Amino acid sequence: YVVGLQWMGDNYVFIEGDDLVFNKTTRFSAADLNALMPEFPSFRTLDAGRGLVVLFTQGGLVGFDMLARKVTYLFDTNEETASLDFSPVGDRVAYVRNHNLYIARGGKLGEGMSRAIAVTIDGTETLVYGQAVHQREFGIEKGTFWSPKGSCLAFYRMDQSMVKPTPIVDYHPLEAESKPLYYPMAGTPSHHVTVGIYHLATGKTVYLQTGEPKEKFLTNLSWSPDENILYVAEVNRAQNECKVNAYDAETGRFVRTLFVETDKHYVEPLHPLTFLPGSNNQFIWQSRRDGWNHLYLYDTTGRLIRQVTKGEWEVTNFAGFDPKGTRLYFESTEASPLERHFYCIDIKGGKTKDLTPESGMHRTQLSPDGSAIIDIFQSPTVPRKVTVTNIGKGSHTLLEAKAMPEIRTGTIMAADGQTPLYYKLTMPLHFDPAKKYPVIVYVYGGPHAQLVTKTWRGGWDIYMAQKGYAVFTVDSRGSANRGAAFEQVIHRRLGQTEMADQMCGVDFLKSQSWVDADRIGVHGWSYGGFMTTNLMLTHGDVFKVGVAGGPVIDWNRYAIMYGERYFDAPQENPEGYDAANLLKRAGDLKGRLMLIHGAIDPVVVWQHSLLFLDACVKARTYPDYYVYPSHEHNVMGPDRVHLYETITRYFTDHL
Amino acid sequence: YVVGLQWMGDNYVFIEGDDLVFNKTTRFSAADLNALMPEFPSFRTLDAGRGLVVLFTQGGLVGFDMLARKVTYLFDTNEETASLDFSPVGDRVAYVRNHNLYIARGGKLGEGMSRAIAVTIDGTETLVYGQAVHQREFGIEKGTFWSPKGSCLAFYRMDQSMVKPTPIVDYHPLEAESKPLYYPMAGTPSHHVTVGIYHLATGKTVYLQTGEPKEKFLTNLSWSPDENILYVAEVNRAQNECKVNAYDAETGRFVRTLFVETDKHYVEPLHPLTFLPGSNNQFIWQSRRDGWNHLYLYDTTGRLIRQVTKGEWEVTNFAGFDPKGTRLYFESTEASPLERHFYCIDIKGGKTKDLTPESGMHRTQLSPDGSAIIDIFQSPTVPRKVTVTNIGKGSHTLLEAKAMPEIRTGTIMAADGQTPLYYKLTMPLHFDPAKKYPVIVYVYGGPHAQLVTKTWRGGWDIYMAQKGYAVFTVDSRGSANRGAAFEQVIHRRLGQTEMADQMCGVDFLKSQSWVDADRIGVHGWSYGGFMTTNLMLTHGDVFKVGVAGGPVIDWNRYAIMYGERYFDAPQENPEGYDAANLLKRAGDLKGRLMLIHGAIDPVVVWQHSLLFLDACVKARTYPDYYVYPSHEHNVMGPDRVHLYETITRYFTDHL
Repeated sequence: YVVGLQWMGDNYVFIEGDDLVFNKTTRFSAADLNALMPEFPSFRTLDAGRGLVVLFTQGGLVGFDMLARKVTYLFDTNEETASLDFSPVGDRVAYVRNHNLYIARGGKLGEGMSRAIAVTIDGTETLVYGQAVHQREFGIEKGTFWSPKGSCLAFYRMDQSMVKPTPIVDYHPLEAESKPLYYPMAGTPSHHVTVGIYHLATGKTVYLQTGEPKEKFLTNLSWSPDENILYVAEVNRAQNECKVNAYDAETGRFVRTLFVETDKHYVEPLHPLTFLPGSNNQFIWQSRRDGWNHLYLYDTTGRLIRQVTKGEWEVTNFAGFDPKGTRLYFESTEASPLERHFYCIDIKGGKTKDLTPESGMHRTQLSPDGSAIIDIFQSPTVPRKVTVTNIGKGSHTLLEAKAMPEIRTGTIMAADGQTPLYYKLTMPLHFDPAKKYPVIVYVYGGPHAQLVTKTWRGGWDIYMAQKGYAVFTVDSRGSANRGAAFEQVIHRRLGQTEMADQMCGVDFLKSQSWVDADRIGVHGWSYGGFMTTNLMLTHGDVFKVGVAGGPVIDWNRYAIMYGERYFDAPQENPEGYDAANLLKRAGDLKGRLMLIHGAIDPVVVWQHSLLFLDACVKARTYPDYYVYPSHEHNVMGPDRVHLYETITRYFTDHL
Repeated sequence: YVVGLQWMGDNYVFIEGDDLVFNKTTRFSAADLNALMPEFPSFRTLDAGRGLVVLFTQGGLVGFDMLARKVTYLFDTNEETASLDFSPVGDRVAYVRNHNLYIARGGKLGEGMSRAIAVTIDGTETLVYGQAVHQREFGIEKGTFWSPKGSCLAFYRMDQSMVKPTPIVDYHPLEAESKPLYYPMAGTPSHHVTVGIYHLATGKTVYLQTGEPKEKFLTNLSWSPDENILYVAEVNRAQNECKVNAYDAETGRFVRTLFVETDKHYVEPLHPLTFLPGSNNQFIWQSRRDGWNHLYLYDTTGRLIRQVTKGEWEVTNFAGFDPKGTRLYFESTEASPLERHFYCIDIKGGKTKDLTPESGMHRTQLSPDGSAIIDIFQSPTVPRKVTVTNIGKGSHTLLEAKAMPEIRTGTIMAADGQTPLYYKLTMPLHFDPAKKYPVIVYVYGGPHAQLVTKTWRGGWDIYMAQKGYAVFTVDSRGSANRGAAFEQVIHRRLGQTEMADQMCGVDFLKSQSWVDADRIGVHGWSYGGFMTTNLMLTHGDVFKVGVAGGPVIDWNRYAIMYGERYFDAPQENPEGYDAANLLKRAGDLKGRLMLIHGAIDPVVVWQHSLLFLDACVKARTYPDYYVYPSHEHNVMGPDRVHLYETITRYFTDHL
């Protein structure tokens, strides 16, 4: 590891416990910095180009210019840190505190402080401001969006007063305390999001006139460079139409629909418009419309200039432009879906140039000037290789790293007999081919994830293998980075294809002489917990033992914005929902299955596993259980040791 | 079984599927009865003397005179059945519906109906009328108390707005729904109960002027025969003082304190004043003041005439008087604490006469005229023997009943080396003395219960024994029907003596050659779940495997009215509470323990077991779990099969 490796101006920078080291060598010490403070530490980089960061300290935030080596501003956000969103000007920060949105202005060293401005005053339990909405679907990670010159702050306003909440119970007080979680379930009334724009110069707020239906999803907010227009990708409840619309930032009025995308199954916008350098009129839009995620060049009237990238592979990260905006830089699966390389392509399209040719996983940062890249590489044979490259040519290696369980990899055919699936197999520690071994299928299988890549490597497979158990994983159809067709086969039919493909994995395991076919188990979390449970109920003669963590059990109880994409609405798809409703098949549990839930899980509500145990009571079947009362969806931190030991012992006891 | 065996007038009565049979023989058929209905079934007897019952039917209640064979009244209680309390006059019924107390008047066959009267109108979530209060401690089972001539209805009013509630979550709706349970925990603010009296003739309500502290416990409401005075046994928060006070029923004014009882540890009134036949001036009061529950004769000024019963044994049921009120009839432990016999004693005291001399458990009903008794008897050798006796002499036997696991019984010394404890031991099915067997201690050990009596017989011990496991139970000190000294040793020190005595049980088991000393387990529910868990943590080298159902884990989270009696308040007793707080010792769990909870348990809140699992996470120890989301404190009905199989398999898997 090379702590905090990143660009600052035209220098690449990393920490050495005490120093921050710059190269294009200069060195900046924690004591040098400490001397400059008002009253090597951790920081958040605000502006890589300018090397502007913020330092989290006792009594407030200190902005710091690492290139000038000078304090910029002190910020007082009343101890709020989670929702911090600094203006691109660097001298103001937005945050949410006790339900409301505020802007705090930075104070110059010893020039006194100003009281923060309240953008909103009526925030409440059912009226949420400046936070993520739509259950963080559609790439939404926050609810504040500064205009690029800092003149305005756009923000979400989510009225969830029509959403029927779920109790989230804190068991630690003397008497347990419940708080409502406004988690909108499939087929129910959604929340109503609108977008406000607060104009800093006048203190006026205008709301975008997004109109009806009020449930429409307002995603990928993207400001025009000149701050006159705020663009929004609006998605309908069916999730088969996305309209990219322009709104006037001064009045909130609708201006025009630039373009509309539609899909047989679903459209899923995940990334904002990105304007070309120096341009207010041209932008890149990511779209999976042709079956593969690609980069499209548009003007602001909505006219498509050209598809810039194309091929039966997907762009997985858009990194930006050359200064002239004549080239695009991005990460993609072009080399292989099991790999990630960094590429250059002419804005006019045509041939990609792979800038990180070595076979495996590259994670790459383009410098602020667009002239160089930091590259961090790993492969099954290479633990870590850190390169810095002046784009054509001159690569400089900065770092290279050099009984454990054997990992085997390969391909099997999916249940269609045509589609190749990639698998990884962690062999028992000290594996002996003369011996028979139990094996656990570790499954996820849900959209957006891909578990099998050409990496060096959260190590539960290795722990299990150390206890003498092989662990097998296969990326079944439904999984990611293989194009839309490979994913969308699951539409309206969750579990069906996924399980058919996982059984192809089992066919492969049973073809291995060293596999004890009577000692096959299964483990997964979330979609993986749904899959674990579904496989035990559906293939109960095969799967002897399973452990299902935070499992989805009834998709009618999953959040609207995720579940209705892949499954449609419960009213539109009773047959598909019914087939995946594991409560209806609890009587088919004939093996040993432990369900595990964090009690305060806001992703898969606790009710899922509790109702399964309830269904098993009625059906006279006999699962086991563990609850982590202090944890949300996943068990995080040191308690993860307890989790691994609980899961592992369940398998060593019963499988 | 002889279905519904009871007195009606001077006849004893029982059902024969179709007939109701009377003897002093007459027979009354379901078709005879059905012909008399407006528009053999189940009924509730209202007045045994008059043979007046009520029949629960589609569309309302039908009162019926079984001696006259005539319908009395039809009652419309808007489908409320749980809270029904019929006037002793027989023609009105009180009940609680949607928070409020009502009186419905019976309607004579085809004479039309009248609308019920609302006694209260402001009942609410935090203001409870006509229901049990004080967590059903102090013998409180209901919240309505008719005056003996039906002129007035006294009732509880419980303001619980100062009690911090616990969430009880219903998981069955689409989104789970929480309702607050106003369960007042040890050391916290209690609810405020007052007593209203509704006068039927005037429609006026007066409240007793019970005064301060408002938290005082108002128990064992008892009307004077002439309806002028309502007596109340008031208990202080410390539970070491009980004042029996007279209040004027017309005005609610305090009249006088008749007598006060105090105790080093606690006083616990459990039974109402019972007036002598034909007397407004003399009554029997039950009291454990001398160390043993006995019957005391008082006048209404509060002057004690005499202790009527005395001895180192306890009255366990007061059955009533001879018509003249010169004799008392009651059940007691005089023969043996392992037995129950029915006795006569002169009101002047002196020598008891045992009316049911045969060694074992007699359950006896004195006839309305006090001249005869129905007796139902069982012993280890006698399954069921049903006698009817004209009191001296002439006993008439009405019924007598005649590989399973062997049950052994005996005595061991408690940890004091002095006090005898009685045990029962269910031997493995097909027990072989040459063999070694695992054994499970089934423990309760809490106050008010006594698990080892001289009976024929809920059969979990037998099921376990059928799986090859011996089950042992011993009534340790703290348990019931052995006098106050035997019970009160636990005061301020819950678990300590109880466990010392249970370990004497283990010493005894280890002295048996056929006991595998390395395969000892433990199971119990409620106080028994606390004891199971405490024994595993305290004696982890002995108890390999346990299953603890609805367990108390932190006594600070038990209800005030029970916990503060035995433990004092948390602020008064940090050392004792701390020693019993199983959350503090979760790191001592080194065996296999499954905790089981009903999610909607209003007795031991679910939080107890959840916090233990939480404590085990932090302590890195590894319990197992099951939750019955649809069940309260105990699993009832068919689902009890699932429970037994879950508990049994835990032991057959791990012990």
